[PDB]
Amino acid sequence: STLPQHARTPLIAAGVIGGLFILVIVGLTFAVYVRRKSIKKKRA
Amino acid sequence: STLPQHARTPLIAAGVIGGLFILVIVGLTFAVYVRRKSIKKKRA
Repeated sequence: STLPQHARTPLIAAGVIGGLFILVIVGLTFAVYVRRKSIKKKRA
Repeated sequence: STLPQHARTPLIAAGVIGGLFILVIVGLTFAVYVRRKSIKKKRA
């Protein structure tokens, strides 16, 4: 019915933040894990 | 600082939901995009 004190947009905010942050870790984790394999691998 | 009228746990909730949902799409999108490449490729 009524509204809280000063609820701007926490719900939605957290939503976009979670998806981004979560993706930041996973994404980087992938690019990092792979890089660990590349270490000046000579091949003639 | 304080809490709204009666908000159980929307903030945190949305957080976990976003990361999961967002991950669901991205994850599947990857497994799907790749599958599009595999079309019963015979190799003897």
